[PDB]
Amino acid sequence: SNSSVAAPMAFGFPALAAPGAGTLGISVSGEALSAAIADIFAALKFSAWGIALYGILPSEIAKDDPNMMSKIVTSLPAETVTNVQVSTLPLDQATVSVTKRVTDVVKDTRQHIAVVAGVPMSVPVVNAKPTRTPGVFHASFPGVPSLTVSTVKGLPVSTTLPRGITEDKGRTAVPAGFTFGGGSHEAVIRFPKESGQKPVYVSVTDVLTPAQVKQRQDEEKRLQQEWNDAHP
Repeated sequence: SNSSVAAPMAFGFPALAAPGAGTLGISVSGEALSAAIADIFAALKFSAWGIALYGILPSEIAKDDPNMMSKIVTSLPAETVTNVQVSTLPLDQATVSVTKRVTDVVKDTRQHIAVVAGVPMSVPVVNAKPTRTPGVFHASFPGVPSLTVSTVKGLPVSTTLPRGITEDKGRTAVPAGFTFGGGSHEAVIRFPKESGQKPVYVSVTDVLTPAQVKQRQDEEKRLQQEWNDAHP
């Protein structure tokens, strides 16, 4: 009974979106990344480090999503995550190098959305295709079979966090660990040249249940111990 497309969030602020017949629908406006978010990102300066941005409380998310169908979606202007001119990459290239990613991390037996950087990394790059509805483009990328993006430039944007997602305080970077991104799927989405729309980076994260978080936390601990023990 929700609409087919979510209202637009300011870039860097997450929305909860659920699929309608397998398709997630999101929207983006045309305001720049807020200085606040840009500053947390600038603080991230041979292993990846990350700064937690939002905490996830699955039991709180369940109050508005009892069947746990919603994903956490965060979007950024693509220039925020890469300096590559993506429109000029070869037609057959599936990925693009990035300087940072917004993806999930598990620490202290809790899931968070963090910005991570520090080592060479890429994400899939795909083309959004035009549809029969003005301003709505359709994309498909690894882990997200169907996503529509509505380019609603001019509309106001929201920074209000939905129940179950909280703002993490602090800008201190911590090692990213071993399983970062385990619950996320990201891509840089390119729009038709005729549209005039600049590419957008989208990160879609699964809301992990307490059982899933514990499993990942246990995996993180084990991989860390193995790494520790395998040093000279």
